[PDB]
Amino acid sequence: MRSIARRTAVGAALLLVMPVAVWISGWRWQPGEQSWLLKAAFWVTETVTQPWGVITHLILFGWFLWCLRFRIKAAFVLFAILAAAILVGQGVKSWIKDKVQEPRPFVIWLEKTHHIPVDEFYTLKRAERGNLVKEQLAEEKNIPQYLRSHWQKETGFAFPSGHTMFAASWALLAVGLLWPRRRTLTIAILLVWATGVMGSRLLLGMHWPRDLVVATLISWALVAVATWLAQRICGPLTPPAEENREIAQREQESLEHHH
Ligand SMILES: CCCCCCCCCCCCCC(=O)OC[C@H](COP(=O)(O)OCCN)OC(=O)CCCCCCCCCCCCC
Repeated sequence: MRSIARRTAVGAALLLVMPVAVWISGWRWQPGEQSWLLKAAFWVTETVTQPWGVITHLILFGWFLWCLRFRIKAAFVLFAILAAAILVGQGVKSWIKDKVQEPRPFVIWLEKTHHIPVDEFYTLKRAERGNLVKEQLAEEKNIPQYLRSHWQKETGFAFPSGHTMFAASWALLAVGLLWPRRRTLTIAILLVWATGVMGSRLLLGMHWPRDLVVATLISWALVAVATWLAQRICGPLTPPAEENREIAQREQESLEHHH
């Protein structure tokens, strides 16, 4: 298959490692973590959560346009196609709001502590059920207000990781499009970041590693499709000859600099 999508596949693999591992190790979320880690995880999570998350995406978008400038037309198309998918994804989202029942990790601990049997809990109206989680939270004094709210906002229904799809996609677009452009500092950061985000989902008890693997995989799918359209529509995203001699120039300019 194509060279651009070989690299996205390697990314998809790399991002699968952490969550597949943790899945295999059979680790489950318990409460009472060191609260610096909860907060640091919260911020990492927050770098994608919609209040502050718009900054990240704009800066990346911008930066990506900057890096992809020799194919700037191709890039705008590509980002349009993803802006579309986001809005499709928001159409898709609304349909799921009543379908999901699988609980988030923190819900399990929460029903243990309130001595509600697994049996009764799931023999409830989906709505009455998810409300009782919402009401049970605001009576718990155990957890700090910033997490309680997030748990309330998230609702302890294991909706697919929006946080991971976004973060992972960015990092897949990096290895995908920028690897030949020597954007080694970029790529690296986004991989670390994406995984930090995945890991932060686990630390808050928002998701199970299956979810992150699905989320990662959706991204691999989506990115590979979006890039293909942009390729078929607007021609290659791979650097042209003008781009290479500029790159190959900067290599030899750095070695010859010492002289
Ligand atoms: C030609 C059209 C192709 C058709 C493809 C249709 C795409 C459908 C794939 C999504 C289906 C997954 C189900 C789902 O629940 O998605 C909704 C997801 C949830 O978002 P939450 O509000 O829960 O999360 C808040 C924190 N972001 O919110 C989402 O964001 C889902 C979409 C994720 C895509 C983003 C990846 C690209 C990001 C790169 C930056 C964008 C730059 C503008």
